[PDB]
Amino acid sequence: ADRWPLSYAQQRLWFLAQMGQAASSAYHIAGGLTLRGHLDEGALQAALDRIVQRHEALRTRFELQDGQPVQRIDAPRPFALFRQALGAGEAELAHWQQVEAQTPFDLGTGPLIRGRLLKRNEQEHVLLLTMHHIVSDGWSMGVLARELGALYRAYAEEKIGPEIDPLPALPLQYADYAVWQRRWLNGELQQRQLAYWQQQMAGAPALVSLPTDRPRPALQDYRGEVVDIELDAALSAGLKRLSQRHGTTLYMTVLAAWAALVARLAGQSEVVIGSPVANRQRAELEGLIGFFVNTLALRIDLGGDPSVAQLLAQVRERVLAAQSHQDLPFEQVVEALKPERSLSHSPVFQLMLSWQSGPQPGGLGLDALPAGSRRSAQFDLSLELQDRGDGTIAGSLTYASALYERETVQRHAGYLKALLAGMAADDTQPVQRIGILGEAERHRLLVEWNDTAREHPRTVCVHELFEQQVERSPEAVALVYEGQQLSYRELDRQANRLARQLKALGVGPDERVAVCTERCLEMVVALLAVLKAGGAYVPLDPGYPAERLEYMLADSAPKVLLRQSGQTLEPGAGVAVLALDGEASQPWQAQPAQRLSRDDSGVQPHHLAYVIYTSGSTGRPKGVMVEHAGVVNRLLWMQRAYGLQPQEAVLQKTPFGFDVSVWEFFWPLAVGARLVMARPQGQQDPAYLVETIVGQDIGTLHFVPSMLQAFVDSEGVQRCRGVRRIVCSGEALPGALARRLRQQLPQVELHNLYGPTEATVDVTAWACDAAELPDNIPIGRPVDNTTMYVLDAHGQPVPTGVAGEIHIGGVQVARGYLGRPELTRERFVPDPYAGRPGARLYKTGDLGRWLPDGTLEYLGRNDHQVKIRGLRIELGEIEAQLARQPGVREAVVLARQDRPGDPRLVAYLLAEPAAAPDAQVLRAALMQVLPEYMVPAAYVAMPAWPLTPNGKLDRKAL
Ligand SMILES: [Cl-]
Ligand SMILES: [Cl-]
Ligand SMILES: [Cl-]
Ligand SMILES: [Cl-]
Ligand SMILES: [Cl-]
Ligand SMILES: [Cl-]
Repeated sequence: ADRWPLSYAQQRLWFLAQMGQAASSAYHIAGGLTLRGHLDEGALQAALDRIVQRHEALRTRFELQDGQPVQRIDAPRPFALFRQALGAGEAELAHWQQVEAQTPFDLGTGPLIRGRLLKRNEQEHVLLLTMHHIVSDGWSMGVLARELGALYRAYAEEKIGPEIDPLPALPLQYADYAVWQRRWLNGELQQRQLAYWQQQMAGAPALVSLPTDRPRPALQDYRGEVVDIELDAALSAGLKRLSQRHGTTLYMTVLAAWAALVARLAGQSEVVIGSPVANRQRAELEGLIGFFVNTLALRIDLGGDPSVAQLLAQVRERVLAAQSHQDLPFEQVVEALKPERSLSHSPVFQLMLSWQSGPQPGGLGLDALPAGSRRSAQFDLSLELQDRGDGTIAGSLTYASALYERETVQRHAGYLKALLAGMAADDTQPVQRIGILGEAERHRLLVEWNDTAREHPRTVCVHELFEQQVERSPEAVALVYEGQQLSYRELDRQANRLARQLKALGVGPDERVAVCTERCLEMVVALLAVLKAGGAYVPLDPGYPAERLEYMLADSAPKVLLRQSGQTLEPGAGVAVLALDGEASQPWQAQPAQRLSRDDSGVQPHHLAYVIYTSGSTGRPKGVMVEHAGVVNRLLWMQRAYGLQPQEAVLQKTPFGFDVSVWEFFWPLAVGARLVMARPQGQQDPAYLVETIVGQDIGTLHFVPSMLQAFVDSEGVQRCRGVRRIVCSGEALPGALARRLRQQLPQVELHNLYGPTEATVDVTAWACDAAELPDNIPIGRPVDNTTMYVLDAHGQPVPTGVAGEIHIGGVQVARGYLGRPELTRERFVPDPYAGRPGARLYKTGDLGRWLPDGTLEYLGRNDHQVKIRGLRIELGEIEAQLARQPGVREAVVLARQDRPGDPRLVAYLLAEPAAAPDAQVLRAALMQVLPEYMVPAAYVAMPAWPLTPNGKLDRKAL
């Protein structure tokens, strides 16, 4: 009664079996062989009987002893080979090998190895062989088939007596290996390898952030499908030559390839790829049939932007260092590491790469049988390659169906094949500069989704768009400011009168003119007069402190300051002050109202139209110099896409220091509509906006998302039934706010626009016309004559769904920053995708990605990125889940970076009038919908949001 102990891997399967969790097909080692030719059924029986005679693991039962399990061994016995028939057909054979992989074993009585001899013809059989994983592994099937083929060829063809064993005796058995392991796990060598893996995996990314077609569920879906993958002869020989030159194996070279590709796609510097390893280092163990295989986590780093040779050198050492510590079980590694085991994904790694040797290179043709169609997706992606004897490298890429689509995985293999080709071609280049996109996807990202060319007039300025409209519609109303009105002709006369006094002074092409005034009729007269005079207008909002105005006034270095009456702003010497209204304005109001000749101004579309300064969030304000031709294209597109009618009205409600006011001014003036100048900000009642919309019948309106929220919640918002369009710019628009505007005002058409001040005004637009609106409202498709690109660190287009830096190109890119050329050269780079002489490209610093439908998605700034566990976090997904909770009206989540290198998530709430929210109610209910690392630590309530001068949400005031 000899009772031997279990190995660590066997005790885990026994513990899982007692709980009823070792019932999967992954715990059965199934194989098959097709036997073409006449079959000596007596010799095949003698071969199977000798295998169980040799390997006492195939005679092993499992039972209890003093509470703990033991490894009982029986005496040799004949093999349980079941004979049956088999009809020809791919489906009939796939059924019986599915039964072999599905049917459970009896660990108490056995046997733990079985087979089926499926007879097809009198000279063709299919031998299926299946054994439990507590007794075998993948290497064991190779030993079983190799040992079976030699025993049959000796008993059948050589006529060796079944009495004797024609193969060499085993030096030891699996029970000997278990006794050695139990003594090893209690010694210092186990402490060394556990100490190595903690240090090696310290700070590694817990979860990969590969872009998936669907979000990953709370409970992992183990269902999976497969995508074939094959490398042709030229690539395989090039990879074998590359591996020989750098001292790596084909496994190491593919590992460096996949880890480099996943780094680009997931937006992470480090990638952790799992891999099985045959724990058969002792040469005596290579011929045994036992549970030996172990898992190794390989941590690859690409933060240094390495070359091909430097990445291969890294993977070489990290694999050899991992293989020199493979004795430690992987379950003790995941237990010794910090990250918590989640039900949504696998621990430590979510991607696995595996390699295996080729087929075995007679009378009976023992050809191998391929695996079944079904594959259990134990991880997100599983790459399993082999070196075939014909000179190619082929395998299968198994993907979890709940995460990816079949089309997405086919592109993933295409990236890897193209990446491997670049590594074999040139080993000196940086591995992340290698091209991976196919010709179809590259042409779709660069050309098809940038097909925005339009033949607009390019020899016209913004003031000429107005001069062409006053001749078509002179007697129609153009400006409305508190009862007073001005026709298109009277406005053109007032602008021409002021333009002559500016032209009498030193105003000309590219000269600046500062305009300091609150909203009135003279504000639009000043702007048109500056453009007519040939210069560019610099808006100076008097609501800002005098310190800011005196800086923008000195930095712009204008020729004239157009100042309102009650304004104490004073400029420096050299520049002339000129009154805009009041008694001090009669010098220019007495000018002839005749229009200035085009050759007198000398203005051109390539000259400056305005210089609007930035808010100064990351330094002092910068003057963005925008030319005439860019504003014309921006205005002509807005009319082409929305079609403003001459009878409609537009409300000038955005501060004219905000470049959104540009189209609020000149779009209705270039088409024929009337512009209602709203009352100045400091003189407005909370109910002023609602009564001004219905009082003046405003057609087109603009809001920033945080201001649109106050408009929806204002008193009497449903009275604004005459509104046709609402445009959103500045912030990101939540889907919950868009769906609430859909109910309050069903007739209005909401549009989402994106664009920095350096790209004229806006460059992309998206209509909220879908019946189903997403939580993340896309910024849309580019506008006319402007291209959009999502580039990586090397300025190259990233694949679809991959995050990168948004780059803007076309005619709307600004000339640069006034008086700061070095910053312009850094963020106004040449455009290589245009094919034009000196076309430029603006670096926005905004993170974004292309969606499969050809639209762009805003992902925030690069400096405002939040990461937990080395994984990017979308704070909008947390704010949206808070708003769904009862008792909460609005929510904002921020990342307060304390002393630890792991920021604290603080949530800010606007409560519903019913009651104030409770922290435990929000904590528990949100703990179920979101993971543990996305639940805020503290929740605070506020009466209202603090706002910026432009109406945006002031997150720094929170
Ligand atoms: Cl370290
Ligand atoms: Cl390990
Ligand atoms: Cl494609
Ligand atoms: Cl903006
Ligand atoms: Cl918000
Ligand atoms: Cl804090």
